[PDB]
Amino acid sequence: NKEVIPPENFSHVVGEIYRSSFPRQENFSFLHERLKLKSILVLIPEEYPQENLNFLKLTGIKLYQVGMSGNKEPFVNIPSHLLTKALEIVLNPANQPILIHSNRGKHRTGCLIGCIRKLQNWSLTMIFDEYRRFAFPKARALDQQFIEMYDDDEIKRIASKNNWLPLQW
Repeated sequence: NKEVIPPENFSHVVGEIYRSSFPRQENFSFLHERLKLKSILVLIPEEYPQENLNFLKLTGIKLYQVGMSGNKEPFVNIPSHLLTKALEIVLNPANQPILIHSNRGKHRTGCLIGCIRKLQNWSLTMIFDEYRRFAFPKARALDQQFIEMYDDDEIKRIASKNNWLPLQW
């Protein structure tokens, strides 16, 4: 009955899929004793810090990485095959409970989650409202364009042979 601290911009998406910002040491208790994650997908091209990697080795949580550019270019591009690979990681039940996070859990996390919502056949209005609720104040229209233009037919076929879709609550 001790004090636990969830990460900033932490939320549940669907089933055993969660979102957060980059976790700190005070969030480790929340990640292990209450969520009991089995893997975490990070969306940074930089190397994962050593203090977090030691905690992942302490718990047995496998680290997945799909490196997405923050800007590295004038504003900005994120490819669709990286989203497809991250979707293959998050929709696979052998990796759940899984936590998707980025530097702040707003842009890289929110676009993959918006395409997760596109897999749930949500209206684009609610997908964009969730994106802007988590990405406020620096909500970018290019991420919404990336969600709107993402072709998910390959990932729907992959989810249909491996029986990953529908996403259960």
